[PDB]
Amino acid sequence: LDADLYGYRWARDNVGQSGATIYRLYGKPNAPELFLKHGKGSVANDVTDEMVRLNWLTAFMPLPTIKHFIRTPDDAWLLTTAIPGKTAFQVLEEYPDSGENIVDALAVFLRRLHSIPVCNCPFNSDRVFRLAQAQSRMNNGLVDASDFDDERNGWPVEQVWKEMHKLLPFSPDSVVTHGDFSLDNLIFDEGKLIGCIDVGRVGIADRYQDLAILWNCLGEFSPSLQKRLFQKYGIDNPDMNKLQFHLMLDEFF
Ligand SMILES: NC[C@H]1O[C@H](O[C@H]2[C@H](O)[C@@H](O[C@H]3O[C@H](CO)[C@@H](O)[C@H](N)[C@H]3O)[C@H](N)C[C@@H]2N)[C@H](O)[C@@H](O)[C@@H]1O
Ligand SMILES: O=C1c2ccccc2-c2n[nH]c3cccc1c23
Repeated sequence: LDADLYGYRWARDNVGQSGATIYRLYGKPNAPELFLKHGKGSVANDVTDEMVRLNWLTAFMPLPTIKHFIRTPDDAWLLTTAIPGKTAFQVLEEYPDSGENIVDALAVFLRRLHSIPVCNCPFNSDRVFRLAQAQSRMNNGLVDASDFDDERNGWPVEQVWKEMHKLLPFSPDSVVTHGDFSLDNLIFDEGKLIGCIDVGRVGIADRYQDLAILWNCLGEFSPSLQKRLFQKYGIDNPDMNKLQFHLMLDEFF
């Protein structure tokens, strides 16, 4: 029973997400901050997808703990503990001189996730799977041509779709990925990167799935920081074709 919510103050958080209602639970005497995600209709499946991934990935990485999860035919409710601290973005903005330490911490953390042996992963998040989702979102008109990257702004959804297809085929690579390795999804506390959130897309895919999203986020701070991500991670010459493909695929989500 969800009655383990008494004494909490409620707030509704718009973190620019897709679908799910996120409630922040705070102000309870000597009780931790909690988050409650609610998905209605098809969004119940997205909240269900996150719950399994949190449940599985917690044996390997630092993530929010599942306190309670409820599923009924149209609704999914996900109650978790919060990861204390600030997003990597908020940290980067407040302390520009910590850029290099943050990027290094992000690359080390991403290497840890990518190092989890694939033989442990029950989720498929590969290009073929994601291209199908991208296609259903384009054909349902759910893709927002407003939130596109600068090099693609003003482009109709179908231009991105056709141009992205010219970058294929590409070399086979498979590691355990986050799916949305952005500056808003990595949590910092007292200089250290303490965990990640928004694990709904976790599964086996190409490492550029995570590398491309973070690299792009770093583009709004410095090209030297974007360069250091690949240098700390350990890639000599970043695959720009793979980088562009993953950046274009993220436009449909
Ligand atoms: N639609 C919902 C999704 O919205 C964001 O993802 C979007 C990015 O924001 C866009 O990129 C822009 O914002 C980045 C900072 O995040 C900037 O670095 C970049 N220069 C900008 O062009 C990108 N083109 C599309 C991508 N789907 C959230 O991260 C994600 O959780 C959420 O699911
Ligand atoms: O949305 C969440 C969130 C959602 C579910 C679980 C934990 C978190 C979480 N932990 N720390 C932060 C900082 C900003 C946003 C969020 C967090």
